[PDB]
Amino acid sequence: MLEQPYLDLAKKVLDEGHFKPDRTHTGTYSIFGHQMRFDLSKGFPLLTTKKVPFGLIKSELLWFLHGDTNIRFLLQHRNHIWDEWAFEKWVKSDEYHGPDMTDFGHRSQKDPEFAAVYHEEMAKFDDRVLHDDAFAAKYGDLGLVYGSQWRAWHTSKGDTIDQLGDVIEQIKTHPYSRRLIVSAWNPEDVPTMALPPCHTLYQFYVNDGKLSLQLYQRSADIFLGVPFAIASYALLTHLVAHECGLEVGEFIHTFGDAHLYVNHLDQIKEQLSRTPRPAPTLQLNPDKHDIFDFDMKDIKLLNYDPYPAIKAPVAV
Amino acid sequence: MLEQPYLDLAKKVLDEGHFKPDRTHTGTYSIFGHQMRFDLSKGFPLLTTKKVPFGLIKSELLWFLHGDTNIRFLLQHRNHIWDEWAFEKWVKSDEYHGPDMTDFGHRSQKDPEFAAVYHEEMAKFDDRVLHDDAFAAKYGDLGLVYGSQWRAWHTSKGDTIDQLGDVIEQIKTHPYSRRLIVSAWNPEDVPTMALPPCHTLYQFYVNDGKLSLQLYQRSADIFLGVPFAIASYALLTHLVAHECGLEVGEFIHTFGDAHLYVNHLDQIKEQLSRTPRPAPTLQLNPDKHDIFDFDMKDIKLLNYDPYPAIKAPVAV
Ligand SMILES: C#CCN(Cc1ccc2[nH]c(N)nc(=O)c2c1)c1ccc(C(=O)N[C@@H](CCC(=O)O)C(=O)O)cc1
Ligand SMILES: C#CCN(Cc1ccc2[nH]c(N)nc(=O)c2c1)c1ccc(C(=O)N[C@@H](CCC(=O)O)C(=O)O)cc1
Ligand SMILES: O=c1ccn([C@H]2C[C@H](O)[C@@H](COP(=O)(O)O)O2)c(=O)[nH]1
Ligand SMILES: O=c1ccn([C@H]2C[C@H](O)[C@@H](COP(=O)(O)O)O2)c(=O)[nH]1
Repeated sequence: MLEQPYLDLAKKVLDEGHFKPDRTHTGTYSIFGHQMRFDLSKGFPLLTTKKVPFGLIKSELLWFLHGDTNIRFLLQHRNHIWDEWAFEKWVKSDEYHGPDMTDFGHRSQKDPEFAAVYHEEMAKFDDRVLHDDAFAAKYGDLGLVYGSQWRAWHTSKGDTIDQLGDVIEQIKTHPYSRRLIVSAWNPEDVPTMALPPCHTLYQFYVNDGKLSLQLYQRSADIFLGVPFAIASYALLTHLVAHECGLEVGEFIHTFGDAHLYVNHLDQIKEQLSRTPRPAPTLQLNPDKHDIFDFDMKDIKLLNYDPYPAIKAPVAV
Repeated sequence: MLEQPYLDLAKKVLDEGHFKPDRTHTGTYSIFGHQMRFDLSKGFPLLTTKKVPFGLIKSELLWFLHGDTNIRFLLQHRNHIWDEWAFEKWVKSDEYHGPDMTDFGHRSQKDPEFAAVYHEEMAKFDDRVLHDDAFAAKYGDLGLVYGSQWRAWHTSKGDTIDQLGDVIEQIKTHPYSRRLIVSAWNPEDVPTMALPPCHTLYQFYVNDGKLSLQLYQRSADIFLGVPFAIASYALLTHLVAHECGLEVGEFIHTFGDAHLYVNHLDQIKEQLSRTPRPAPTLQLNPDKHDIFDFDMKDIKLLNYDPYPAIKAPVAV
């Protein structure tokens, strides 16, 4: 079955995994260096052993593809995956005249009442981002995020490079190119970034009329993070190809620090007790050809039968 | 035996390898996505089935480690690995008042007499770089090369970042860090680079008191290029550790386009007929502790018994 690599990945970390503390003071079992292979021509690799919100992946990907960096887009799509990053900025700023919110995300876990207040403030913040246009341009723009790194890389001359754009055009004009690379890592920016990109860089490739992509992930939360990444990128490879009049090849995921947080250990064996069922089929609108124009409705996922969703705590 | 991965790598490309043309119009057999593992604690991975010039690796690595970008250093070390890049610049410039040199590197293969003239001009150029100090600052500086990317990344504010330096310091102060990354890929520079870096990025890692490095190579010449890279980086991992008071872990090589040029096919089966013998031991001077100060004599390779060197044509 397609998704097997992920199960084999988890199962392996449990075994060869060596304990190793991390930033968020939770414990984690690690394996450095691992690469897995998914043949995107046998089915979409959206896990069936545990319900994963494809709707989220979808909207988040488009966001990036528009070179967009403001929250508003995701909010106008029910996506809150990036709230904390914007909300945090909002709390450490002059205007935030509310209750205590320092370390909100971590305190929420052992809330004195904090949960209800944080969850409510978030509504207040989100809403105004959504409505107060000036407020949005002030606290909804995260600034440096995958979209602006892929589509608006700021040069040393005050200009912007549309990496992804060109990579696409290049693929069309020189498909056998060895330098079809989009880079999310900027030596100057990470030194002061909240969360330096995890999906560090990816490389395109063509051969026998098929397109392939290799993502280099420096750090991954096997249980929580890794499933989303697979879908996110596996999709990109589908979209890009359609736009190139190319067949679909393989999604290759290379890892730096693949890890499994201790608090996750019980939920993961749980997943390993499940037997994966046939993998869903992705369907892309055949009329629209410029991916940058694809809208939420232009991507369909046929036959996604999955096991109930397994919950687990997030460690910041 | 240690070096086995490389043999297994070659053997594999020969098998699963799909024909694919490239820039230099030579044919090549490819495999996209491959990762190999070398446990740097069992021996130095300097191939024994074919004589590889460690002396060259050594000097070339130091060069980089000094954040140096001029040829002079390598010349003052018998290294000519980067001559063509500087020589080319010299030929397309106003001062080069000599014979025909356009496409020199490719014409050399089927020389009308070209070989002797090119080889002699190179002496003239090299010599003056070596001596005429002004000439050196003009044609010996390649400018953007691994050293200036590792040690002098130019920011959008006219400053320079010493990526590698910091990564080292970081390793010392936060060994369990997931962002120990040095990047050779700059979105602005490659668009006009002679040869965008092949050794794109690498990541450091620490655990159980051992240091590990994963190199992400976008494109590799299995026969000619890949052997050098192994040694080059496997060394760096040794040097960095010594400087960190760390044990040596593993060298992990991840590939984008691993390839074997057609003109190489005969020489490679030849190598596969050989049985590798025990791998050499690296010995680092125990007195010197700041790698940036290591000099050619501070690195020793004990017991390097190798099979005679296999020659093969270079395709630019
Ligand atoms: C793209 C991308 C990856 N990302 C980005 C991302 C960024 C920082 C991280 N930080 C940590 N500690 N672990 C992560 O998994 C992680 C992931 C994700 C972002 C949000 C959710 C999330 O909120 N999870 C859902 C549950 C989803 C599921 O597992 O079914 C939730 O609402 O609880 C998942 C992945
Ligand atoms: C670090 C690094 C990689 N590099 C850099 C590098 C840069 C561009 C390339 N371009 C192509 N076409 N193939 C390559 O192998 C290659 C390698 C190398 C640079 C020079 C030699 C070289 O001149 N070879 C020796 C023979 C060495 C041997 O194989 O034993 C010679 O003098 O013939 C080898 C590796
Ligand atoms: O697809 C993704 C994206 C991000 N993250 C995670 C990786 C780490 O768990 C955490 C960041 O910790 P650092 O790597 O920055 O140390 O965010 C994932 O798990 N999966
Ligand atoms: O260790 C190294 C460094 C560079 N190159 C090669 C890779 C390609 O053979 C050639 C560059 O072609 P492109 O990837 O740029 O297309 O230089 C290697 O083979 N090995």
